[PDB]
Amino acid sequence: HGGGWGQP
Repeated sequence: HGGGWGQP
């Protein structure tokens, strides 16, 4: 995770 985008 990390916001709601590529990270998760």
